[PDB]
Amino acid sequence: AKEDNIEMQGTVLETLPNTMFRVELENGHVVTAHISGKMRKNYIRILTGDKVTVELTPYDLSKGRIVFRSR
Repeated sequence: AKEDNIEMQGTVLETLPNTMFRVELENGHVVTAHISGKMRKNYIRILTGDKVTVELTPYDLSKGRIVFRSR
C-alpha cells in the first residue's frame, strides 16, 4: 500500500555460508541475500552466477531475498 517491499533482483557473485547470494543488483550495488526458506527443500539449486530474485525494503537497501523466480 505505502512502504511495501519491491522485487528487484541480481546476478549471484558469491554463494555465501549455507546457501546465500552476495548479489550485484539491477541498480548496480552489492547486496547480501538468502532465498525465501520454502523452496530450499524442494531444492531449486543455484550456483555462483545464476538468475536470482532478491526482494528488499524501502529503508534498508544493503540486503535482499530470492522470493519467486523472476530473472
